[PDB]
Amino acid sequence: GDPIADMLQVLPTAANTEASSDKNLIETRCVLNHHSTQETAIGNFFSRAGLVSIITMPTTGTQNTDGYVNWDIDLMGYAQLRRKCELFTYMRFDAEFTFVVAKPNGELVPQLLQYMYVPPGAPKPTSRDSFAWQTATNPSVFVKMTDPPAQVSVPFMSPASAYQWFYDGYPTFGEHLQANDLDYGQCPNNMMGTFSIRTVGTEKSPHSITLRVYMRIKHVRAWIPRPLRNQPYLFKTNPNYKGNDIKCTSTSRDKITTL
Amino acid sequence: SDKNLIETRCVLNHHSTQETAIGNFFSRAGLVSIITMPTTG
Amino acid sequence: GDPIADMLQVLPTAANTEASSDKNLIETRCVLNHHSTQETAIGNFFSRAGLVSIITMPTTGTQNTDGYVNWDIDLMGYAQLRRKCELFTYMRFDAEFTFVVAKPNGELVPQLLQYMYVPPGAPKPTSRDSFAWQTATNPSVFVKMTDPPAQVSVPFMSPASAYQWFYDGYPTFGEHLQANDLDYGQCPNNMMGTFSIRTVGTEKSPHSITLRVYMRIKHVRAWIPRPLRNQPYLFKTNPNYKGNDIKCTSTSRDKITTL
Ligand SMILES: CCCCCCCCCCCCCCCCCC(=O)O
Ligand SMILES: CCCCCCCCCCCCCCCCCC(=O)O
Ligand SMILES: [Cl-]
Ligand SMILES: [Cl-]
Ligand SMILES: [K+]
Ligand SMILES: [K+]
Repeated sequence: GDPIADMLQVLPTAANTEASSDKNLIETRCVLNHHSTQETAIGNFFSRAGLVSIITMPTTGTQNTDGYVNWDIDLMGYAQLRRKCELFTYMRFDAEFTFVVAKPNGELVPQLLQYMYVPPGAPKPTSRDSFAWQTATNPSVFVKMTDPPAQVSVPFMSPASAYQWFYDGYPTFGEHLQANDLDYGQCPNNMMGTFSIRTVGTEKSPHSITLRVYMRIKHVRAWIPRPLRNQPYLFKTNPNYKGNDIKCTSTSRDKITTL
Repeated sequence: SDKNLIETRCVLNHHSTQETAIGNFFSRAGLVSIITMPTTG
Repeated sequence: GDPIADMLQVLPTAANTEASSDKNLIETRCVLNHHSTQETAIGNFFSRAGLVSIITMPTTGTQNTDGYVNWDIDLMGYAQLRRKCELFTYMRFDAEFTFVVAKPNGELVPQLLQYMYVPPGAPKPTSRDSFAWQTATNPSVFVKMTDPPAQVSVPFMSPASAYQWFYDGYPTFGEHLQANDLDYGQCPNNMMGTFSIRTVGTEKSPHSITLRVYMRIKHVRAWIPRPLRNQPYLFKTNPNYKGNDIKCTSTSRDKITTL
C-alpha cells in the first residue's frame, strides 16, 4: 500500500521532614512543616507598584517649558523594578499605571491636566494646543493635581507573545556597520509608543509640574530565569557596565579560613 | 484563499474581531466643542 | 493527536471494421479482420542474428600478425543492427553470439582456435602464449575452423537495469575541458570488456583467419522510442553526421502538385 516505508514544582507549603535530604545525611525527627510558599509566587513578587518614570514640566529652564511633554515609554530607567524584571528573559502581563503628580516641593495646586496614550503611529502633540489633544480615538485621562493619583489598567500590548528584556539580534536586515550598532538588542515588540501630558489650557500655567509614574505588574507569566544583574546599570537599552570597576558579587575578607 | 494560490499549513487562528466592532471604534469620548466666557474682550 | 495537520496496447489481431475511425468519415461494411500483430512484437523484430564484428588475424601485414587479437566489445560498428536498436533509448536482453570463422576467401582448414570472454578488469592476453589463456575462471570456447560456427548465450550483464544507446552526460565529475570531450556520451554501464581470440599453439599458424561475429537479441524489453537515424553513421560512440551533406528523409520531386 505504501511504496516508500521511510515516509506544580512548588506546592502550597514547605516539605515536611520525616523521622529517620536531611533525613539522608543526619538522623532526623518528624516536623509537620506548614510554611507557605505563596509569597514567592511570581505574582506576589511582582504585583507591587514601582517607579518607572519621573516627568517634569518646569516653567523656567531649557526643557519642556511649554506645558506639554511627549514621553517615549521606556520602563528601564529605574534600577529596582528593572532588576526584578531582568531575573527573567520573557514576561507577559497587564499593568496598572498610577500617576502621582505635584509641584517640585510636593505641594498641590488646583491645576487641570491631561494624560494621553499615543500608540505607535498615532500623531504626537506638538504643542499644548495641538489637534491631537482632541483625543477622539486615543485614550486620555483628564485629572486635577488635587485629585487622588489617576490610575488605569493597560493590557498586554505586544505584537509578540511576551515582552522580552533581552533580544539578541537586530530589528532589521542589512549591513550592520559600526555606525549603527545602537540597533543591537532593540526589540520593536516592546516599543509601546508615547505617553503625552499637558496642562489643559491655551494659556501657560504658572506651575512647575512633576509627575511620578508607578507601574504595578499583574496577571503575570515569566519564562527563563537568568543571572541577576551584579553591576550598576548605565543605560536603558543595553547591559553595558563600567569596565574599570567590575564589582565582585560578594563582599570580601582577608583569609578563606577566618570569618 | 491563501490555500488556493500557495501551499498552506493549518493555523488555528483565534485572533479576535471585537475591537473593530463599531461600538468599540466609536465609544471613546472626543472633543466636540470649546466654549469660552472671557471677562475681557 | 497530531500537532501539525500539514504533515496491452496491441492485441493479437487487427481491429475489425463495423458496418456504419473509417466508420466515422465514410460508410463502412463489416470486416472480420484476423490479421496477426505477432510479427511486429519487438521480440520477433529483434531476435534475428546480425553482424556486429569482423575480426582479422592475417599472417602478413602490420596488424594482429601474432595469432591473437583482443577485441574491445563494441556493437555499434554495423549500420543495420545499430539502427534497429537505436529505435529505442533503453534495451534489456540476453544475447546469442555465433562465431563464423574462415580464411579470407571463405575456405576452411583444420585449425584449432580459442575464444575467451575477458570481463572488465580481467587480465588481457598479451601474446598467443599469455598465462591468461589458462582461462581458469573466464569462459573460453575451443573450436576448430572445420566445426560448425561456435555459439553461446550471454546474459544481461550491465550494472544498470538496461543497456542504453543514448547517455546524455559524462561518466565522471570534473572540469570538462575541450581536450576531453570524447567523454561525452560514454556510458560505462554498456562497457562489457574484451573478447579475445587466438590460434591455439606456441608456434605461429600459417593461416590468415577472419572471424565474423553475429549477435541475436533475445528475451528483449525496450523503452522510449525515438526518431530513426536519417544520416549515415560516422562513428561508433556518437551520433555525429556529415554537416556538408545533410540528407533529407524523403526523396524529392519537382512540384508539390504532381507526382
Ligand atoms: C490614558 C493614560 C494611560 C497611558 C499610560 C502609559 C501606557 C504605556 C504603555 C504600557 C506598556 C507596558 C509594557 C512595557 C514593556 C516594556 C518596554 C520597555 O520599556 O522596554
Ligand atoms: C566464450 C566466448 C564468448 C564471448 C562472446 C563475447 C561477449 C561480449 C559481451 C556481450 C555484451 C552484450 C551487450 C552489448 C551492449 C552494447 C555495448 C555497446 O556496444 O555499446
Ligand atoms: Cl483641547
Ligand atoms: Cl595454453
Ligand atoms: K507540607
Ligand atoms: K479482431
